[PDB]
Amino acid sequence: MVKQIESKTAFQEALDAAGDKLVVVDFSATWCGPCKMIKPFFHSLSEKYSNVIFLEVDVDDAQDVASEAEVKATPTFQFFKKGQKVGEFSGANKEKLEATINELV
Repeated sequence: MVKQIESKTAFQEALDAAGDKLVVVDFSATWCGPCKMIKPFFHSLSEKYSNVIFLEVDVDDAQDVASEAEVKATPTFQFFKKGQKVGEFSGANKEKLEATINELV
């Protein structure tokens, strides 16, 4: 499914429960409108790819984790694995997520 990150504490334990499988992340903005209409797409992958771990960070409630990756352009997606960043990109191209997932699949 998905997991809402409230701070960096849950972010670390999240990568711990992931183990070694892929772990994508979704940095959106609730206070924002357009950067919010793209959540039914990312969260939809949760049930389409039960073999992948999807997270959900809020640059307003979890601004602590957003400052780590320095996200200055939402929405943004990051590819983490074994707790190591291996890929990432920013852009409201929800369709790109498909070709991207087949990148580090």
